[PDB]
Amino acid sequence: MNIFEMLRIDEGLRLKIYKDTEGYYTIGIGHLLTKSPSLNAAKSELDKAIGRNTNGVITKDEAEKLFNQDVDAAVRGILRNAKLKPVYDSLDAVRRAAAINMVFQMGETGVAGFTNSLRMLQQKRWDEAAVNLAKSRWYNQTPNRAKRVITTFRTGTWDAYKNL
Ligand SMILES: Fc1c(F)c(F)c(Cl)c(F)c1F
Ligand SMILES: [Cl-]
Repeated sequence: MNIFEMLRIDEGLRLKIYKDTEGYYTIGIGHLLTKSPSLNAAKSELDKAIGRNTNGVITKDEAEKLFNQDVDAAVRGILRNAKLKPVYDSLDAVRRAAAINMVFQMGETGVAGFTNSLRMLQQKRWDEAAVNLAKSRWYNQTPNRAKRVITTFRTGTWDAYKNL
């Protein structure tokens, strides 16, 4: 198990434009195209991302290319964020993956409210951190995924993703 396999489980793989859990146009392995309700806007974003006129369909190779870029962007984003970098640096590699997973899903702006969870994680108060993390819109809207990510933070193991 690793961050790539983990997000592959959580996000799936779809080669045609679809709507994510929030209703937003997305493609591949959870690559958000746009929050715009315009399908044409989404297709434009796709073409720009891929570098060719796609009309809404990509290959597996193309999906994986965007995925690699997105994972990279999430990591580099954490490292440039003053609120996130210290907590990330303090973690082991398994829990770092859990961190990347959250940023991938909600972005740094979607994660600004997790201040208290972040403190608890830096303190390595794993059970308390896990309880605090579940007190969120995130957990309520995507409970099964949140539960997997939270279990990863709680245990520092891949147990929530084995069998998957
Ligand atoms: F390192 C971390 C992050 F970068 C992060 F965004 C969140 Cl929500 C975390 F919970 C965390 F531990
Ligand atoms: Cl389409």
